[PDB]
Amino acid sequence: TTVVVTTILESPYVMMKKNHEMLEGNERYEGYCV
Repeated sequence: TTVVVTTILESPYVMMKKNHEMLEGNERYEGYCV
């Protein structure tokens, strides 16, 4: 001398929305875990 949530791309828990290019941040994803 914002909470970082780690997750995995597994359907249907976390998936990339179809239009992720246009989206940033949390909005890029959708699913049960989102």
